[PDB]
This record gives sequence, C-alpha cells and structure tokens, in this order.
Amino acid sequence: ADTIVAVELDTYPNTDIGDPSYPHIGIDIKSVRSKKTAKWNMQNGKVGTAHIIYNSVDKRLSAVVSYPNADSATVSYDVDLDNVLPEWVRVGLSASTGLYKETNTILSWSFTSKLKSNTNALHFMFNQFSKDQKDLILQGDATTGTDGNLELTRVSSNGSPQGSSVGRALFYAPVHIWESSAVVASFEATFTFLIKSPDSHPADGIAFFISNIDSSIPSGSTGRLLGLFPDAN
Amino acid sequence: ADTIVAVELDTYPNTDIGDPSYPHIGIDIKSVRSKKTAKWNMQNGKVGTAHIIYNSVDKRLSAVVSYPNADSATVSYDVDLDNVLPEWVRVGLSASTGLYKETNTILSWSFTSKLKSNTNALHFMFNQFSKDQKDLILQGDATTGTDGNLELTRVSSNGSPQGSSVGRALFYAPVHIWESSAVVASFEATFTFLIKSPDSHPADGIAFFISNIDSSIPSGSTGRLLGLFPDA
Amino acid sequence: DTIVAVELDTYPNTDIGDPSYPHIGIDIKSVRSKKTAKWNMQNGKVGTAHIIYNSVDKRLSAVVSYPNADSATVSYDVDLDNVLPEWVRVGLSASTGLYKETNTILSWSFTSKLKSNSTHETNALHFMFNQFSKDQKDLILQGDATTGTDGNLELTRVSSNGSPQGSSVGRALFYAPVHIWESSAVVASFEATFTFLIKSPDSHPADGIAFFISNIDSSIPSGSTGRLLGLFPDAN
Amino acid sequence: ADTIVAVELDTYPNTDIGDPSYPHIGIDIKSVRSKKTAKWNMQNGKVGTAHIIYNSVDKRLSAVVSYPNADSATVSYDVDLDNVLPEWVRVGLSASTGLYKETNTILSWSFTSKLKSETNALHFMFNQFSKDQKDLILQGDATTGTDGNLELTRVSSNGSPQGSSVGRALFYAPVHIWESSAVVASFEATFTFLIKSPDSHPADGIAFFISNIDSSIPSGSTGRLLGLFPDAN
Ligand SMILES: CO[C@H]1O[C@H](CO)[C@@H](O)[C@H](O)[C@@H]1O
Ligand SMILES: CO[C@H]1O[C@H](CO)[C@@H](O)[C@H](O)[C@@H]1O
Ligand SMILES: CO[C@H]1O[C@H](CO)[C@@H](O)[C@H](O)[C@@H]1O
Ligand SMILES: CO[C@H]1O[C@H](CO)[C@@H](O)[C@H](O)[C@@H]1O
Ligand SMILES: [Ca+2]
Ligand SMILES: [Ca+2]
Ligand SMILES: [Ca+2]
Ligand SMILES: [Ca+2]
Ligand SMILES: [Mn+2]
Ligand SMILES: [Mn+2]
Ligand SMILES: [Mn+2]
Ligand SMILES: [Mn+2]
Repeated sequence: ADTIVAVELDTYPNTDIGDPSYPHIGIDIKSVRSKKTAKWNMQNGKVGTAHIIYNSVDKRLSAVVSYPNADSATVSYDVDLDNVLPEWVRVGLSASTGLYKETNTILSWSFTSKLKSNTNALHFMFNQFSKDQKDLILQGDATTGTDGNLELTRVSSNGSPQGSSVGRALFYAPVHIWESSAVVASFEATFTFLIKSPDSHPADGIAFFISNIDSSIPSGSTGRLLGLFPDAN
Repeated sequence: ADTIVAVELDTYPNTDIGDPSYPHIGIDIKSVRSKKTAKWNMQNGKVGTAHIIYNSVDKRLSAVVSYPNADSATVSYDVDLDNVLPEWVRVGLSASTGLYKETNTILSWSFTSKLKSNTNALHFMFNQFSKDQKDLILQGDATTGTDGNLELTRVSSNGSPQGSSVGRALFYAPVHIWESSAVVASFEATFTFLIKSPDSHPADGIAFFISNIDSSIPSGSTGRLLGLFPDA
Repeated sequence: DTIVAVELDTYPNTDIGDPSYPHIGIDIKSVRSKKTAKWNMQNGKVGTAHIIYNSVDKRLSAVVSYPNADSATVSYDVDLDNVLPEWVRVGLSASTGLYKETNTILSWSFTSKLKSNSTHETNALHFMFNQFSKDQKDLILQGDATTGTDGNLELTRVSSNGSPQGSSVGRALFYAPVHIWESSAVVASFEATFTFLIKSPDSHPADGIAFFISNIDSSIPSGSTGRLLGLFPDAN
Repeated sequence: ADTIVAVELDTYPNTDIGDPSYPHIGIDIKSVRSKKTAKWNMQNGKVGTAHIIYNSVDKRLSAVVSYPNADSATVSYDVDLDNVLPEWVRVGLSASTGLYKETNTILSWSFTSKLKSETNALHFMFNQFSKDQKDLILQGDATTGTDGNLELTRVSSNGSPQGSSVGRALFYAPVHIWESSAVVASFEATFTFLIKSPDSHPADGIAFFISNIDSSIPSGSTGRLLGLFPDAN
C-alpha cells in the first residue's frame, strides 16, 4: 500500500487501537498505533499551531502543538527516515470524522526541505488558499476558497461539520526528502488549525504526513485512521 | 498556441527574424522578435549567470547576464504581465541548436515567487540535478544525470554538442504569478550556464520562460525559435 | 549626514511643499518629497508599508495598503550609489507637533542582498520582528521610542491612558550596519515591510511615520519634531 | 569571565587538558575540556565546511565537518542553552596558534536564528569579506582582505602563518538566542575554512562560538584555548 510517516493531532481516544485515554499528539511510522504520544490539552474553537522538524544528523522527528498562552505539548521519536520513506515523497495534511465530528480547518501551511550534497531547497508557504489552488492536490472531501482557508473535512454552508468524512491536501511538487550522497538534510513544517465542535466529543483529528508520490486516501480510512491507513495494525 | 514570456540568451544572430548583428540578451513577449535587446559579450567555455526579476509595483521585467570579472549586459522592458500571462503558470529553461551547435549546460537554477493578498510564496533552488529529478518536467532532448548538471540540448558521450536539438525543463509545481486581489507580487529567477562550442559559430541559445501550465515544445522549434515558439 | 526615506505623511504642511491631503512620499536628502501620491489614511486601522529597490532598475518604490482598500503607490528613479554611503543603518522614524497620533509599529522586516562581480556568491542580511520585547538589544531606540507595550514598538510618546502626545520625536534603527551598495556588485536589492496602527482622537492626526536609510552614526536632528518626522534639521 | 558555548575544530592534540590523541571536533560548554568529541580527518590545504545546529525542542547542539568526497565527522551533545547562555548573545568565529602554526582562513559564514512566541528571525550570509566589514567586530589579529576572506590568525606577506596568534570575528548585532515565552527557537551556523600548514604538526584550531554580548579575547588565550577561555579548567 502507501508508505506513511505522520504527526497525528488525535482529538478522539480510540483505546481499542492503542490511543491513550485523552486527546494526544503522536508520531505514526507505517501505522496509526503511534510510536510515541503525549497528552495534548486541545482547545475547542481556538486557533492552534503545529511545528514539525527533522534532520539527517540527529535523525529525530519532533513535533510541538501550542495554543497562544498555554503550555505546548511535545513529542519526539528517533527514526532514520532513509530506512522508512522513499527517496522522493509528497507532503500533505489529512483529517477525518466518524460517529463524532469536528471542523478540520487549516488557516496556513509552510514547509521547507534542504539537502546539501557530498544545497538544493524547496519552500512553500500558504496563508491564503484560493477557490482553485493549482499547487495543491485535494483528495476526499477537501476544499479551498471558503474564507481563504483549506477545509480538510466536509463542512455544510452554515459552518456545521459532517460525520464519516476523510480529506487531504498534498503539495503538487514531489520533494527530495533524503539522498545517499547527502551531508545534511533538514525539513520543517508549520500549520495553523481551528478545530470547532458542537459536541463534548470532538473527533477524530488532523495529521501532517509524508507519503510515496502517488499516495491516495485508503479505503474506509474515515474516523480513527485519519485518512492515512487502510487497517488499524 | 502556448503563451510564452521569456528572457532569451541568443548566441546566434538570425537578422532575418529581427535579431541584432551580434550575440544578444532579449525580452520576448508572445514572440521570438524581442521587445528589447542588448549586446551580450558571450564567452565560449566560461560559466555565466542570469538574473531575472519583476514586481507588480514597477511592472518591469529586467535581466542581467554576467561573467565573473567582465561587464554585465542588462535588458529591461515595461510590461503588465496581468495582461499577458495566465494567473497560473509554469517556469522553465529552454535551449536549442540548428546548423550550428553549442552545449546548453545549466549548473544551477533558483526561483522565488511572492504574492501578498488583500504572503504566499514558492522557492526552489537546484545546485545539483540527480539522474531522476522528479520535481522537473524534462521535454525534448533534456537530461539531468550528466555530472550533477541539467544538459538542455543533446551532447554525445565525448562531450561534443549535437545539431537540430530542442530541450526544456519546467518546475513540476504550477506557480501563482499574479492575482486580482493582490497588493504586491514579485518573482526572481537565477541560473548558471556553461556554453561551449568547437566552432567560431555557436548556436542557438538558452531562455528562462514562463508559460501556460500545459506548455510543450512547439513543432520544429529547433534553432532560432529556442524551443519556445511555433513561427516567427 | 544623509537621509533617504519613504514618508507616510498624515499632516499636510503646504508651506514646505506637502500636498493638500495626507500623502506617501519619497524624500532624498530633504522633507520636500521628490514624488508623492494621495494616501487614504484610515484612523485606527492597521496598514502595511512595502518598500523595494534594486541596482538594475535603480528605482525606489513604496506601496501602502489597508485591508480591502486600494493601495497608494509612489516610485522615484534614483541611483542610491550617488546618494547613500556604501555602509548605512535602517530605521523607522515618527513625530507629532500641534496635532498628535499613535505611531505604533506592530512588525518590521528588512532584506538586503549583494551579488558580487569578483566572486559568484551573495552577501545577505535579513531581520524580521513580529514581537518587540522590553529590552530589544538588536534595536537602537532614539527619542521617545519604546518597546514592550503589547509587544509593539511605540515610536512617539503615548501616556498611561493610551493617549498619544504632541511635540514627540522617536526612531528605531537596526543595530547592525547594512552594506547597501558595492562598486564590484552585479545586483543589489533591498526590501522593507512594516505594519503600523495610527490612531488619533482629533479630526487632525499628525505628523507621520517614515522608513529611512541613513549614515551609521545618525541621530535625531534638533527640533525635528512635527513636520520634519525626526529626519531633517531644517525644511529645505 | 565571558560565558562561552562553542564547537571547536581542534587540530592539535593537547592530551594534558583532555584532548584526544588525534585532531578532533568537539562541543565545549563553559570550558575547553569538550563535553563530547569525535575523530576528525583534517585535510591540510583542502577547503572544509562546518554545519552547526540546535533547537529548543530536542535541546541538542550538533555539528558536522566534511570535505568534498570524504566521510563527514559528527559530534552531538544534549544541553538546555536556557540554563547556560544569557537570553541575548553575540555569535563569532575564533582561531589561534602557539608553538605550532596553521592558516585559519574563513571563506564564508552563514547564521540563522528563529524564535516563535509571529516569529522573530535574524539571518546573515558572508561569501565575500571587504577591507572594512562594518557588520563584523574583529578582535585580536583578525583581518578582512581584498582576497575576500576573513583571516582569523596573523599571516605574513609570504602567505605564511604565524605562531602565538589569537583572533575573533563577532557579528555586530546581538542575537536573541532564547526566550521564556517561546514555543520554538532554532539556530544554524555554516562556515567554510581552509587550514594550510608547512609542518606535520598544524595548530591549534578554529571555533564557532556564542558568548555574552560584551565578550573580548581572554588573557593568554593563545594556543590550546583557541582564544575562547582564560584558564584550561
Ligand atoms: C465509536 O467509534 C466511531 O466513532 C469514532 C469517533 O469519530 C471514530 O473515530 C471511529 O472510527 C468510529 O467511527
Ligand atoms: C542557417 O540557420 C540555421 O541554423 C541556425 C544555427 O542554429 C539556426 O539558428 C536557424 O534556425 C537555422 O536552423
Ligand atoms: C501648525 O503646524 C504645527 O503642528 C503640525 C502638526 O504636527 C506640525 O507638523 C508642525 O511642525 C507644527 O508644530
Ligand atoms: C606546548 O604547546 C604549545 O604549543 C601548542 C601548539 O600550538 C599550543 O597549543 C599550546 O598552547 C602551547 O603554546
Ligand atoms: Ca484517535
Ligand atoms: Ca537567434
Ligand atoms: Ca507633513
Ligand atoms: Ca587542542
Ligand atoms: Mn492516535
Ligand atoms: Mn533574438
Ligand atoms: Mn511630506
Ligand atoms: Mn579539544
């Protein structure tokens, strides 16, 4: 299937498939059963920030999720992505709903990859998303243009979120994420999100992910699979 | 056909289609008959640099082509690209040969687009090109493994350039080059080239170009059309 | 010494060559702008200033926009090789006089690049400020200029009640000298961006904000409050 | 005295003050006795590259020193620089000679600091150094030339390096290296060097360092102290 490396912002505890008992941030390598998580004090209706980083020296994937004037949640996992991802990848944001629902609004998204050989660089930054955003591949229920925002999960005209939704946005350009004859390689992602819900239960979450170039939404990956994974193994 | 805005580095004077009597740099808007040129003191076998720039305020497309420790050649043309290019474009390098040949080697290529609305940004930079460069669309005789270099025109194993060759590389991502509800829009391209020839006559040149997304090499655009244009 | 500036002039001083309306202007070695443009200044709304110049076009351009309003633009063709010293400092100035306004800077970005003729490589400086701390050690504050109040740079005196004060001058310069041009340069570009909030109780707000490039050792000239925007000694 | 955090490129083994028996790269925190080293295959007369990085998430200072077409040497040390450096610092390159001599030529120097609270950022990049480089504070025998290079140690008119030399260049601007109300803070330094010597013994090395703003060359910091430290404690 697809090869997926992802940082999950999991809003629904699915303790059946190895989630903790609370909303968490987690690093998923080839599986939705995170290789490390951390308690996340998710704030319904407030605009949060995700910072993802990795470099070829430390070989450690790290993430930080803050709200302004609250303590950040952090998670790190040591992983050689040379042994996990293909040389050439695409980068994306995924989200999902199931029985429970939430808005999965992305307000901004930045990414930077650098690769000094034995530098090549890509950088994109989105603070506005247009009705036809030709440098984005939208999959599933994903839309651009409403208030200049990327809405990853289905939302009605009245701004009310929908259940059993999966949706992704991938940067159109392939990315050279690692090279054999490389001395240093870094990448860095940043996105802002707004997750609103009517219910005491919001579900199911947003992820930043790196996949094989041709990656598509796996079948029935709505809900607890965050549109990333086919099964819950 | 394709909509083409380009900065030509023309090494062969084709005075029949409006070239000056000397190697020149020129700004082509929807035509190979440049809207302004400037004398270019092209150096066979030396590594040169091209800088292209434009912004929504000045609305002026400018180019500089230098060799280290030589006087630069410059050309500018005032053009509102809102009235010329589509909102969404691709960026690329083209080159060509005809009766006469040159190596059209690209050693580096950088591009930056910015767009502050009523900022979004793209940046790529290439100093090495790999055997399979998946963020480049190579058209025509264009190759990337070489020696870390983009070779836009056919070159044999002994490093000798070939005649009647056309070849392009476009950045895979579409680029948002202008917007109606924009306050400022900038772009900037930079490439290094090495143009070598055995002959006194090298031909026919390299261009940086911005086109419609689906742009392909027009038919028999070898030689004086630099792989950009169908006719003159 | 030498001032090159983009003025955001909120008070028409028609005696020293201002138009009859609030304007944006390019001042070279004088407060009598070399070109202006009508500016529809919005009291209490957050605007944006974009300044740009390059060694090829040799044209200094500015855009001042308010969200969902027309941009005002001004350009002037000038070779800054013949005007500024090789090495400069960059800054924001503001002032008040009879009429007053808040001269609040909420963000300030600057980028200089300088690709050389000898070598292939570029020299570059970049700073970006979105927050300003109580002690901002990479800023030289002159006059009534302060940092820390809501993480903003307040260029003119503002009392405890948040009410702006008259007869105030104040500047902030980036601590590092900037190499703005070189003889053996092929291209040289610079770009400044700042957000401002200009609020006033009066129908008359005064007197304005400028981005400026000066000699390194530049200080607030004597009685440059009011119409001289803390940039110029006399109104010549 | 001065507070010094540095990445040493040590070319002379001073085993009496805790150097390994070979040329090494090391991470020095408030002392010339490195907190971690690594064997460095120093190449006399070839142009090398130093890459330093650190971030507030991992809190790990990492360095890589390569030559073209040779294996890089790497060193990392986990350190919270919040507990070590002052909030505001200056950045610099130091070098030295003693009994033995080497050219300590810097051909390029780049630095980038970021600080998300919007983000504050500084970036400078030098590929050419002018006769009067007004954004650099040169201390000791440090010069900038019409060869376009920063020469940290005394070099005669014969292109021949001199003994008992100390010399530093600090970026003129203070740098905000950390903040209490920060979510992420990163920095990254890169410099190219050429270290040439007539002898089999070259000495004594180059460092990238972060210090207190008002930092000056300590007394008798020639030779094995690399112009960084007063004593060898
Ligand atoms: C009871 O679990 C269901 O609802 C949750 C909440 O959305 C989903 O995560 C999950 O996939 C199921 O559809
Ligand atoms: C005789 O002219 C031919 O050869 C030159 C040299 O390339 C081309 O420019 C031109 O288009 C023709 O093909
Ligand atoms: C009547 O003019 C006075 O007030 C205006 C308003 O600021 C100033 O510009 C000027 O210097 C004078 O002090
Ligand atoms: C005996 O060692 C001396 O020479 C070496 C070589 O430079 C220096 O490192 C050291 O400080 C002393 O001056
Ligand atoms: Ca879950
Ligand atoms: Ca021609
Ligand atoms: Ca005035
Ligand atoms: Ca030593
Ligand atoms: Mn989970
Ligand atoms: Mn021509
Ligand atoms: Mn005026
Ligand atoms: Mn040592």
